[PDB]
Amino acid sequence: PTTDVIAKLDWSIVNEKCEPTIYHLADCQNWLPLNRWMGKLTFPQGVTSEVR
Amino acid sequence: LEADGCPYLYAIIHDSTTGTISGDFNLGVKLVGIKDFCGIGSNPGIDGSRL
Amino acid sequence: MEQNLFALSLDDTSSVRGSLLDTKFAQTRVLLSKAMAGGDVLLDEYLYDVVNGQDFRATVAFLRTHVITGKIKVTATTNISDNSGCCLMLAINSGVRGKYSTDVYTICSQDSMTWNPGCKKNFSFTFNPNPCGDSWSAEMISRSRVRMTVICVSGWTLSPTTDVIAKLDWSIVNEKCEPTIYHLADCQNWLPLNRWMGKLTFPQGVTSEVRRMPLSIGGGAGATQAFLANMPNSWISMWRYFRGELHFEVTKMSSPYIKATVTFLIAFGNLSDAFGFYESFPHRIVQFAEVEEKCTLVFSQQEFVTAWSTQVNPRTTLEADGCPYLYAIIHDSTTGTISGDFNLGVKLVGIKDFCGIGSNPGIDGSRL
Amino acid sequence: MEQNLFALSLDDTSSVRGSLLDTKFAQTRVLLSKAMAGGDVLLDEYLYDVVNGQDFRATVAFLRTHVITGKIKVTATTNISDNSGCCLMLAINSGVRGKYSTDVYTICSQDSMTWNPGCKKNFSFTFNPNPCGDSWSAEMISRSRVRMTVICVSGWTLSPTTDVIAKLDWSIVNEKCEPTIYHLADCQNWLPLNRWMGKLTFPQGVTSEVRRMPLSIGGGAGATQAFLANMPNSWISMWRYFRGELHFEVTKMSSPYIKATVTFLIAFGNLSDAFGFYESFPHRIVQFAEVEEKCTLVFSQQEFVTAWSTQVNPRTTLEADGCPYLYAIIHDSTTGTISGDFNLGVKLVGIKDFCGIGSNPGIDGSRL
Repeated sequence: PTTDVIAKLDWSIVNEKCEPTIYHLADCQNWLPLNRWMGKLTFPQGVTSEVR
Repeated sequence: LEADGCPYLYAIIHDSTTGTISGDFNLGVKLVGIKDFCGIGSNPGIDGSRL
Repeated sequence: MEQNLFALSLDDTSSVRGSLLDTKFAQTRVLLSKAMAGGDVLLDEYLYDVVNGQDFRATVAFLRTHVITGKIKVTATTNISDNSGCCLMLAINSGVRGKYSTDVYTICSQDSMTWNPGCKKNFSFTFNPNPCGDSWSAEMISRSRVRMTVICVSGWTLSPTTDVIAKLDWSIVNEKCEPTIYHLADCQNWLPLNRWMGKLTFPQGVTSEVRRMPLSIGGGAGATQAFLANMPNSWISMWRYFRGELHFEVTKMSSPYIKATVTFLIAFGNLSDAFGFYESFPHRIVQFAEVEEKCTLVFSQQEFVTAWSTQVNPRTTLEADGCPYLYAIIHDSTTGTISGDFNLGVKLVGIKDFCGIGSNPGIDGSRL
Repeated sequence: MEQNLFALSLDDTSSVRGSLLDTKFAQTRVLLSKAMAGGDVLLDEYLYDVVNGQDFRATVAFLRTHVITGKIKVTATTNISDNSGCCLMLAINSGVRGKYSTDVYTICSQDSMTWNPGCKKNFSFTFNPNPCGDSWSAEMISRSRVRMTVICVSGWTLSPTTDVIAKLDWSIVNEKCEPTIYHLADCQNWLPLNRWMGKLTFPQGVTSEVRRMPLSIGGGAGATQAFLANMPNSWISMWRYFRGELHFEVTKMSSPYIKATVTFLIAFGNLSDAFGFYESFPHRIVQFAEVEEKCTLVFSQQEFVTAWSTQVNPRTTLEADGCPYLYAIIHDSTTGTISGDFNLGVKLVGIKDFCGIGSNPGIDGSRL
């Protein structure tokens, strides 16, 4: 951009139930959340076979 | 990569990266979660990261 | 254990069928130069040479299946920033003869997609490579010399940073191959044409820009001391006079940034430029959004009193020419933040409720 | 026209399926020498290297389909005049270790077809290359090193004029892949083995030919100062004593021209050759027709009083060996117009109503 920018965050309290996310050692689980960053993929501008 | 029998997730450019302005086509992949997860065995561990 | 080998299902003459993955048979890589011009062959090869050096799921099924009742879908996944745009046209023609013309006019007839990468992310279209039957094969199109041609009808309005690629994905869908056969009935319900009425350039500025395209379409389009010919345009010139509901398909070829509003109307040649009352005539306004690229003008039977001639003598001036024209007039002005002309492509798709009168001896020439 | 490309059917994870034409994925060309011997590797390659340099309908589908729920059918279209005959055995094993044995004994376990070209025009058989699951893939079997082996267990009884070829046609049928898993339950309903009881040569002539094969099967088969091992034969030797209905599968390996009638019976080692009253025992006669090549002896629970030991000490003589044998006795005489022995291959397919007693410490050796 031409100048510096600002991001305004607005912290509130909504009225949803706080549900816990607890990991445990059961071998079969229905949903194991991870939020694992598989990676940032850069592809340069051009014509070549880009594979990641 | 020649002798590694676990699966990868490929991300392949189907055509070409384009634009009127210069800059790379960045793209962020994030494994959110595993559904119907099934974990087998008991890892002694390895010590390192990439494959 | 043993079995009788004669009675196995090895003489399976099924067509190719399944999902779009299992019917894909080739991918093709077209290179669009950073600085490409209009009337510029990007790709031009035989449709069977597409499949050379390929290893997709239906590649071997495609080559070896004796009959295929399905159409060929081709999809083109090319894109560019809204800032820019161009107009590509992929097009399939049943054959060739030496040293051929690759002007958009010549090609478009028969089976073609036209799209602007600037607006449309991808573009797909189905077609039948045997135009007079329900079926075809790989061996038919190799020996028949069916010819696929990609052409750039309008250059990049703003050039990209680097070269570009268009990936074509040739598949076989499961629609019935219906034939398109022209015949000499005087009254026909739908006479398709895909006649390139012409590319309309309007420069950026303030002036009264008016463009006439004559509806005496027959007898081809011009060249040097020469003229070009489609089949369907040569076919309509079989008759002397004709009429019908005309279905044009006007397309944007510039980028979304070059903006302009265009009135279309039927009217006669005598009307000058700097005649300021074009909206007295019945007309149709055409503004394009950023995303929209394609718009269909229809002109009913109430726009034409009588039939008009398919060909006219080349030396008739606009002053004494009693066939109708299709005017395309800039309603305001051609504008944009970036330099580049407002290109616009008109294509007579077909004539509905076609009525062909008489029997043309012929004229020999093109424009009026 | 445009379409949303994310929502197309390009993530089709279907198995390979269709007719036998559209599921064929490779053909293999085995050369059988004019003068080939018994115990002679004809082909021996990895099952994935079969598909290298191939271009059939399902070749690309086979390689790229992540999961395949169907079995692999292989059919072998080899033939020869009734005059001659041999015995080929194609066989699939889940892996290898350096400098391996290719004796028929070692191989047959797991998944195999055995046929005599002289009698059977062609021979087909299905199998699952992942023996402990419902599914597999091309990538599984390439990296797992699944190994296909064709072996000639008995040479040509009369040599052909020229060299021969066996064409194998590898397909994917649509049967469910059922797993074959061995486990340590003492009572089991069906314990498959595919244990090569041995090749029985009987020379042409008049003499009392008797061949004993011991049913103390465990602890492998012999070599030099060494012994060979299948898995299933090593598995049954986990137990000390065992019993059950034994299901043998006796096969002709010579030509139809060498004719002989064979009595099979259970009995103990003490019985000498030139003891002329073998048909006092309960027995089963086996004459083969020209076309028949395969016959299944079953020996019920009434043939055995108690269980018997899986292994016996190697130095026990026939005089003091209280486990049962399977005798194979020539009922008349081995005959034919052409010279050549009457070969005959016995293969313990499996034990029904298997009952395994105790816990074998082990013995170390093979034959009894």
